[PDB]
Amino acid sequence: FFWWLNPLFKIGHKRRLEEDDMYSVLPEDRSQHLGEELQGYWDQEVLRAEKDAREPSLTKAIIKCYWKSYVVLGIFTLIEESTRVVQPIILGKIIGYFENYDPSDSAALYEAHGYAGVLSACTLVLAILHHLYFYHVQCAGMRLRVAMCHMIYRKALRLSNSAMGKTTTGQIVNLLSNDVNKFDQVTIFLHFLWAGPLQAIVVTALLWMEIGISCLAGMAVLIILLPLQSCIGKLFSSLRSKTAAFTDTRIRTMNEVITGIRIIKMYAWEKSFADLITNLRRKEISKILRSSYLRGMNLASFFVASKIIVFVTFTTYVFLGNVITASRVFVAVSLYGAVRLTVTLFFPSAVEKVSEAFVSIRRIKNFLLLDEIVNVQDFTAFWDKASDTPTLQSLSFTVRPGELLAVVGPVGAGKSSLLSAVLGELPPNQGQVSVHGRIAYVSQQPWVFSGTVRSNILFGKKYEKERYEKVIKACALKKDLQLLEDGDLTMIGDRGTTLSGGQKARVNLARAVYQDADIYLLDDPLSAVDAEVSRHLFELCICQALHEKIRILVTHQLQYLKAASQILILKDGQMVQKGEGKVGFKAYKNYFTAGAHWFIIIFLILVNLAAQVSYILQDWWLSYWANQQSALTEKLDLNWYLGIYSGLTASTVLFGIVRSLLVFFVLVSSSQTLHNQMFESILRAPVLFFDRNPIGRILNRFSKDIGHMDDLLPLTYLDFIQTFLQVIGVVGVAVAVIPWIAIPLVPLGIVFFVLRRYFLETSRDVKRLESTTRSPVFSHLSSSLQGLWTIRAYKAEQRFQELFDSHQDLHSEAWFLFLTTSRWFAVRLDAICAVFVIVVAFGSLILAKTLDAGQVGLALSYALTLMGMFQWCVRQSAEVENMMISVERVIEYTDLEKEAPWEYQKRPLPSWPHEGVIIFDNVNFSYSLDGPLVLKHLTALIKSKEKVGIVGRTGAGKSSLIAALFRLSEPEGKIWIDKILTTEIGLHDLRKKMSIIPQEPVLFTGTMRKNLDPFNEHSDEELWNALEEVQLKEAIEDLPGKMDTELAESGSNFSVGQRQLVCLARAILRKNRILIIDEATANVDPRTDELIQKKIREKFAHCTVLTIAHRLNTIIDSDKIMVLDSGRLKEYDEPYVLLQNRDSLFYKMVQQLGKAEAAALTETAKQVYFKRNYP
Ligand SMILES: CCCCC[C@H](O)/C=C/[C@H]1[C@H](O)CC(=O)[C@@H]1CCCCCCC(=O)O
Repeated sequence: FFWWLNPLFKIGHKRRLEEDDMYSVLPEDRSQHLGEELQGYWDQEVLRAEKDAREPSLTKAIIKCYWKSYVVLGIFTLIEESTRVVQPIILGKIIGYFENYDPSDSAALYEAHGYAGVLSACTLVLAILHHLYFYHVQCAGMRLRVAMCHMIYRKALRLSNSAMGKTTTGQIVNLLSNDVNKFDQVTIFLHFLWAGPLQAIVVTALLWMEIGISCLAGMAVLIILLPLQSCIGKLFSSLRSKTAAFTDTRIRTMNEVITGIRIIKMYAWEKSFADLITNLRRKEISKILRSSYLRGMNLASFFVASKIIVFVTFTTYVFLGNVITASRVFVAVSLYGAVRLTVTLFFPSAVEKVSEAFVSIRRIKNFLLLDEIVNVQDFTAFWDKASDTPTLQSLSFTVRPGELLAVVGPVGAGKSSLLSAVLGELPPNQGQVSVHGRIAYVSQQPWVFSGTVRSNILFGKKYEKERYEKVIKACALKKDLQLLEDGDLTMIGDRGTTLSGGQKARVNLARAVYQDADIYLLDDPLSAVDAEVSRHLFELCICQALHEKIRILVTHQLQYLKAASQILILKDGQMVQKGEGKVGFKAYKNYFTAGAHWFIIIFLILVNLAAQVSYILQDWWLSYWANQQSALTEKLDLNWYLGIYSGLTASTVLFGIVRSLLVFFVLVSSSQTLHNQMFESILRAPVLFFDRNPIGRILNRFSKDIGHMDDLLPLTYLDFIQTFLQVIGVVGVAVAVIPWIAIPLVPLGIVFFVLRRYFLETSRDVKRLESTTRSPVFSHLSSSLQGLWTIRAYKAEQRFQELFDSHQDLHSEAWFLFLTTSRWFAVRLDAICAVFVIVVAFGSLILAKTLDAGQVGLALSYALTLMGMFQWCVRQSAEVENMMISVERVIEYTDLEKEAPWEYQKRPLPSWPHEGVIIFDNVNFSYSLDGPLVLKHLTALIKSKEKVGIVGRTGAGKSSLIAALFRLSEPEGKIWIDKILTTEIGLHDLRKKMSIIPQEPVLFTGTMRKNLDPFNEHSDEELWNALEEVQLKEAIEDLPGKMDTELAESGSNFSVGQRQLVCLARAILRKNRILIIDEATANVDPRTDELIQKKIREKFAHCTVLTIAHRLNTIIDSDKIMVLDSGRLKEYDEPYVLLQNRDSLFYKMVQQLGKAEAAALTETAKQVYFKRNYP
């Protein structure tokens, strides 16, 4: 009865409930312990399977782990199902007292009361057994999931570096998110796989006693259904699993869309991704309609099946020459209610939920069986033996205390591979490695995890102010922490997205120093800070402070190599040299009306009511036939009675099926419509909307909220509506047969709404608390997998495992409160139902002078159903009301403000732009109407085929100028392009016909064709011409196809210079006169960059060129340069003359480049000026 929650409900009505308030689970369910129990039997199973020389079975481990405990609960199943078959036989005796009634017999009146007490006792026994069983199997299910997730995490810590090549982080995280949650549904139903068939046999015997040989026909239909519903259950699981391939591909496209949306806009590619998503969605909904219609036929099987089974049974019974009496019919009808529940719901539900679990156990088995001084001599190793060449060859080196080793060479030279060899992550194929002392591993990609920055630094070490502050200053971190409002206690995101790159890098590095290790493997740590901070970190921390320790420093900063004791140059893998909360009716009306014309939704309501009325009327018709037969040689004309009866069952079967299918049609159509609306709105929504949201907050709408609307929500409505209309049926038949019942009902109804409200006040707190507690788990796994390298290097695995157990058992507390609260509530709705069953039974005996046998048989046969039905109905209603938060979260995106039309009715000439001139008149710009002006007063002219660029301080509007030409947010003032006003041509006129090389490139998933030509407008040989112009041909021809080859995911198989060259290829392909070049990005190689600059100058010599210069040399060829400051055009003049104007800002900046570079620029400026002056 869960009384221990009662004070928490009181607390949750006086207050909102909070995370500290929930009761902790037993020490026996602690995730640390609970995982080791299954890990042990998996070890044993691997041993056995080994000795047998066979594949191990994870199903074997799980049974050999849990079977002892879970087979005990079958005792409740046995006594529950024993009561369900007893209770109808007593009901037969009550109705008997009516069939043979006389008011005079005191002893009979007393006898009937005795059975009314036994029938009431059975009901209360059954109510508590139902709750003791269903509460325990849900806790057995929860234990299995926790043990699973502990094992999945345990393995993932130790995975092989090669294994990371054959399953991605997101797929591992999909195990926890989507695969393990199938286990909670396994344990709930298994015990029905034997109780169902057994109960079928027991009921077969009893019905043989009640109505003789006809018993077989009813069971004959049941053995037609039991295969069929199992076959449907298998095919449903086949269909559903195939949709996962479409849905995951769709979501990965949405991720590259929403992450990339600025560039997709700038290239006007929106048509491409619109079509591509539309086709994946059109395929996916092709399966989801089909998979849904199957599942709707499964629920329409439960609803209708009991009426078919009864109909065939009584059909044979009257042809065999029998006559109906009310005791026989309502005993028979009542028994089939038992077999209907277990065999038709719980045996199919067991089969399909076990079948679905094997899909998860199969994947998890495939995951669990994945692979799992400093002196180096003659070292050679392959990351993948399949490679034709070694990643390190004939390496020999050694480093001793006080030595600093600089590791130098090109990108992919093997420097990081050298560090991996030191780390032991790359084992030798020949040669040897020996290390003594504690390693300090500074990964090239900084690793930062959720917590405090101080938690990131301490990393389990004791806090000590002096050394800690010495690190904070030595890692040049004091200033930032003083700028932060919460200091070192500031909260950090899953990946430090709230932190700058140099911040996360410096925090990582500070962490390394805090450990006070012996061997420091510094992998390019200084590249993420400015030159002043870079040399401050090198000189004080690396040269002065870490001096007493072995250091190997993978660096490109040649400026520091003079301080190294020894330098190792690697090339081509070998050593070169060594020296909310509530929704309103509007959201329901929209969700249904979006799906169809009102003619459909009103027809749907008339089909529902027709189905339910026919369902009630069949049973009333039996009762009426019983009364008639009991009123009477002479006999009823079956061709009348059996006639009309056939119609009522026929209508029930028909509208039951139509009802179930049509709900899925209307609601899936609704979700199809809302997805396209939402997607059109997300395409045409301006960039500003994507700055005011993080990517995950948008992508959740498409991944989760559309997910609920397609799969789970339409089922939940159908499940609710089938139940709810039967509840209204029970109450309506009881009140119609014996009106006086209306009086007790009133207080009982008031108690129901008081009870309901008092629970629901807390329910929306537990649901929230559960949902908020769940996410940190997946966050931790993601952080851990990213840090896999480093966490492993520090030997920190045991702490991280304990942290995952901490998060996991937290959610176990939340889930445990959710379980117990739902049962506290469900128990008492059964208690209200028991009061209803009591009042019906006793009231009928009070009023016995007025009722008659068929009437009482009907009233009771309905009231007995209520116990399971009513407690479920109200708890489904709380799920519908939760999921409508999804439908409200998508509906708000359907109406986001829109960018101005892609095309006006005014359109430019197909030859426009002809001349490639641009003019600015008094323009001002800001990213949003509410914001400050970022650029102001500006006016300028660009002539045909001029070469110019933009310089200034950061935030001067450099990025704003490119944003203005594209009208990403509308301008103040005027810009003309080719004598026509930019605001008067459509965005697809304007954003095409100019070209923009972005600072950071993007490779979309797909073919090299699509990544170069999504329109297939360029001729088949032109890409080879363009590819030859970037000279990428001799690399890409090595792919499995010369063209139309698949790229790797995100183009990860190409290096940054190659990626940028693909963007240069895109520029080469489209022919338009106007080019803006974005700023050069970080760590590009020092050779292809000059090639790019040379090729740009060579090929686009006939274009009008702007540029945003990261470093000035990239544009000192230009005719004129614009100088911005404080959001205003300071200077627009020739670079030479600017350098002549020593007062110019341009000179005031170039003076900062140092005497040598200043002199070089002086002479080269004079030279190019002379060259320009000659003609
Ligand atoms: C369990 C899968 C959904 C079944 C939906 C179906 O419409 C029937 C539901 C009722 C039925 O009318 C009588 C009955 O006992 C079902 C409700 C109990 C289903 C199992 C959940 C038990 C619980 O949580 O208390």
